[PDB]
Amino acid sequence: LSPDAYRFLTEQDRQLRLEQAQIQRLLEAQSL
Amino acid sequence: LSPDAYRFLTEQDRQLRLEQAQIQRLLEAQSL
Ligand SMILES: [Cl-]
Repeated sequence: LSPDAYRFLTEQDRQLRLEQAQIQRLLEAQSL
Repeated sequence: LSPDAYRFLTEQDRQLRLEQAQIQRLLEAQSL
């Protein structure tokens, strides 16, 4: 990977984790 | 959220986790 691609993938990793956390918060709020 | 939205977002969570793992594998393969 180029340095640019490496940087992009590290940023994508953090963003995927943030999206997971947001989804988890929404799902956990759905009281039955 | 509707039950359908709960199901959909749970599936999106699974996909995000898989994509994150694939990106991590690519990052861990890098070399100086
Ligand atoms: Cl949370």
